[PDB]
Amino acid sequence: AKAPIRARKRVRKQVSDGVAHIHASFNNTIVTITDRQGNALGWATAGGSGFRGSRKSTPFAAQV
RNA sequence: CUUGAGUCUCGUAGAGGGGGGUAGAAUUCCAGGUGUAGCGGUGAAAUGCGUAGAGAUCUGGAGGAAUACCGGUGGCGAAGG
Repeated sequence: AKAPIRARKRVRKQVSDGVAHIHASFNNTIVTITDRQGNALGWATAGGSGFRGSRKSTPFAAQV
């Protein structure tokens, strides 16, 4: 038996479609993609994307 | 005496008052789903909120307060309003 592949041969969902809900808040920005029924599938933030209080409120921090 | 003053007829606009009712919108709160480690507050944060499952997103339920637009040096009330 040889060594295994570098990248996965299979993937557990393929839901194709969703809605990005943004709460661009006065001190931060929070972005969440949810399926069309509003059950959330995955998310990320300004402040969690490597910015503290002083930077997390900017469109450049939100862009990331 | 009718001219001041008063009165009815009649035309008429009004967020004027008191009593009651109502629709939708929203901030909040509760439950639960989905999801997953972030959230928050300031000049900076700190205090504070999270993984005992937050934030964000969906749906059910709950409360109490107030009427966005219209809106104008506009209209109405003795003034307070």
